Order: sequence, then C-alpha cells, then structure tokens
Amino acid sequence: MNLVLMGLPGAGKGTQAEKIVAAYGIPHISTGDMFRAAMKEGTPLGLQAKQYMDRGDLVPDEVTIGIVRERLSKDDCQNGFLLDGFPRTVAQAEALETMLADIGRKLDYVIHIDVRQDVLMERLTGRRICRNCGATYHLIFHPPAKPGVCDKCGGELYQRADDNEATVANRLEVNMKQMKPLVDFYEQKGYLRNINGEQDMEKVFADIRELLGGLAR
Ligand SMILES: Nc1ncnc2c1ncn2[C@@H]1O[C@H](COP(=O)(O)OP(=O)(O)OP(=O)(O)OP(=O)(O)OP(=O)(O)OC[C@H]2O[C@@H](n3cnc4c(N)ncnc43)[C@H](O)[C@@H]2O)[C@@H](O)[C@H]1O
Ligand SMILES: [Mg+2]
Ligand SMILES: [Zn+2]
Repeated sequence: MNLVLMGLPGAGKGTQAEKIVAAYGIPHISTGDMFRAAMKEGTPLGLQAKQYMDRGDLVPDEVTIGIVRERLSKDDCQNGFLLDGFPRTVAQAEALETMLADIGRKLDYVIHIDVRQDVLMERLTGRRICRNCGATYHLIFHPPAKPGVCDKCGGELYQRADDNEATVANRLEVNMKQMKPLVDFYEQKGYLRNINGEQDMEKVFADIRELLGGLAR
C-alpha cells in the first residue's frame, strides 16, 4: 500500500499520518520532518532548508526530490509507505512517478485533506509543541491541562518558528499556488480521493480508514 497525504499547511497531515502508521505499521515519510532533522544535525542540507523554512517558502525541487529518492530506496519501504507533504509541486509529482517506477511501484491513493484557509490559519498559529518530547497541543482546539506545560512530561511548550501569523500567510499562499494544481494532476490518473478535514480528528480518521478499506476488499 503506497499512499500520499496531500494538504495545505495545517490540514492535519501529521495527526492523521500517525494514526495511519500505528494501524498498518508502514513508514511515515515526511519531508518537513526530514528537513528539520537535517537542521538539528547541522548538515549541508539542513543549513540550506532552514532559510526557506524560516521564511515559509518551499525548498527547491531538486534538493527535495533527492532526499525522497534516497529514503524510498531503503528496505523498510517494501511493505508500503506513507508520504506526508511530498509531492507539493507538479514537478515533484512527475519525479515521484518515475522514482516509484524504478523500484516497481505505483501509488494507490493520494489522499487530499481539504480545509478552508481561514481555519488553516487558526490550526497553525495556535499550535504549541513540547520542547522535551515533541507532544503537540493546540490552544484553541486541544489545550494542555496547565498553560504552557506538557501533560505527558511537564516540559515547556513553545510555538514552531514558522507558525507565527506572517509566516503562515506566506506558507498558505505558496502552497496554494504550487500544491493545488496537483488535485487535477492526480484526478487525471484516478489516484485522487478527497477527505473533509474540517471534522473532529477521529471522524477524519474514520473517513480515511473507510477509504483504505476498499484496498483489502
Ligand atoms: N515537498 C516539499 N517541497 C518543498 N519544500 C518542502 C516540502 N516539504 C516540506 N518542505 C519545507 O518544509 C517546511 C515545513 O513542512 P511541514 O513540516 O510539512 O509543514 P506543512 O506541510 O506546511 O504543514 P504542517 O506540518 O505544519 O501541518 P500538518 O498538515 O501536518 O498538520 P498537523 O497534523 O500538524 O495539524 C496542525 C495543527 O492542527 C491540529 N489539528 C489537526 N487536526 C485537527 C482537527 N481535525 N481539528 C482540530 N485541530 C486539528 C494539530 O493538533 C496541530 O496543532 C515547508 O514550509 C517547506 O519549507
Ligand atoms: Mg506536518
Ligand atoms: Zn512533553
């Protein structure tokens, strides 16, 4: 089972990806998470991606396609995988088709989680992350027990660098221009499936699981 989770910033890709991989046990491949890992390590890629990420811009295609090609070749992807946040440009999508073909695979579904831009703005700005364990909270939609404190570890909660309002507005605009044309690209191949992301987390998961059910049928 080869899947792609596609959505504008804050649509709920990670939230759902975590639920999906816990149910099937396949790898969760997130380009944003890989770039952040490279930044922490201090690698050449991490240094370059930092500048784009901090501004809310997309990292250039060649660089991004490259780290994905490397990740997809590993043995852990033999039983399938979940791509989160890639592809997000038409060219990354063309690159993905060929990249998969090289390892004898094709996508099953490209799950488009649709949410209104005004809600996405709120999803991102109110998001808070634990500095110790990475647990995610949301001041509006799902706050911690105690303000600024992580329920799991008692750690410090903070706002991701790119989650401030000005950077969010940029993120939304560039992703809307680059990512939205992918709806028609995938609809043409028959891979596209739309999910209403403006529902409670478990309900969104059930619509996804319902879709995934048609694979085992
Ligand atoms: N392919 C690529 N090409 C080029 N450059 C690339 C690239 N991929 C990455 N990059 C670069 O890396 C950067 C970061 O990428 P990335 O880290 O991928 O950011 P993103 O795609 O913009 O979106 P998010 O990760 O922040 O949100 P998400 O959809 O996962 O939602 P989440 O589940 O967290 O949910 C968000 C919040 O909402 C909450 N939430 C989720 N669902 C619900 C719900 N149903 N109801 C209420 N709250 C909800 C969560 O609790 C959370 O607080 C990019 O800006 C770019 O610079
Ligand atoms: Mg994410
Ligand atoms: Zn914590």
